Amino acid sequence: CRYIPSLPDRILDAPEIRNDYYLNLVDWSSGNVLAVALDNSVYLWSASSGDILQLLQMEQPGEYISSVAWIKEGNYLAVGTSSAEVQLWDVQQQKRLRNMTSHSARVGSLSWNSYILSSGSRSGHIHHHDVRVAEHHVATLSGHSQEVCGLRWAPDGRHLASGGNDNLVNVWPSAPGEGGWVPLQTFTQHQGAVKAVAWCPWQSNVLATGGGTSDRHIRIWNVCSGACLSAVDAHSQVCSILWSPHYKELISGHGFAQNQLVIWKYPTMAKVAELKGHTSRVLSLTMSPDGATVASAAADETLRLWRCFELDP
Repeated sequence: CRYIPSLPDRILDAPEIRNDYYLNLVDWSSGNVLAVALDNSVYLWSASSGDILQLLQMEQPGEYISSVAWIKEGNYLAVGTSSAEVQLWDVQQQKRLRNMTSHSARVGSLSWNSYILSSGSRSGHIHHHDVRVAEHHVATLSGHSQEVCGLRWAPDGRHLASGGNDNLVNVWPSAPGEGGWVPLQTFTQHQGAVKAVAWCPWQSNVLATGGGTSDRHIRIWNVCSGACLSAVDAHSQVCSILWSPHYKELISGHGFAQNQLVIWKYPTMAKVAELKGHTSRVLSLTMSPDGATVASAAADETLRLWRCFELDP
């Protein structure tokens, strides 16, 4: 009965998207708005109306946007920059509320946990920002020696996962514990950059990660035991992973040679579908609020919107 279209339903132009693997340039809000960073500008596109807002453009020569992330309610957008800023924007008013500095290099990854915004940098450091207070920088988590390219709070707020260009995955506690701010787990088995980081929505302690060109694997972990539950050879760079509770599946994005997305059944990890259409490496995936559509951003200067998880009547 399942019908998964083999082509995207819609394609959005992404002219001048920066083909830098480590950046996290797209996010789909709970209000059904895609934020897309294109060189030195952020554009918002409503999936309901097709309306567009050029939210902002950087003001200095050479500056570019290095990450975007919507707050839970979809009314504020965090924007990390090449100038090591973490900006907070009110999107309806189109106004910059904060321009937070603390990092020493570009901010390529972001993840929210309520009013805490966590930022990852090319420096290897992760900062927690309490966006409500004057001195926003409230913690530093230092577990990477290369760029933090994946950063993701668990849905239940109990862990934060990070992936780096040092081929490490760290699982961090949600607050200092008996060991201060040291990782609860550090997984070294990926042999390439770990940009893909995503938590299972129906298993609190289960994490998926994916490695780059020199690794090509998806790994599933229990972050409490530290066990690798499954290691799957995807035969291609793994830039991004999402989970879907509609049929209990995972979807991953990839690069050379097929530049495809793969849908996997969970927990068996059997391949369900391959979504071909991008003509250069996929960079990032993000999920619609209703869970039916995945947007993939790629180096071919498109976002492809795949209606691949619909619950058809």
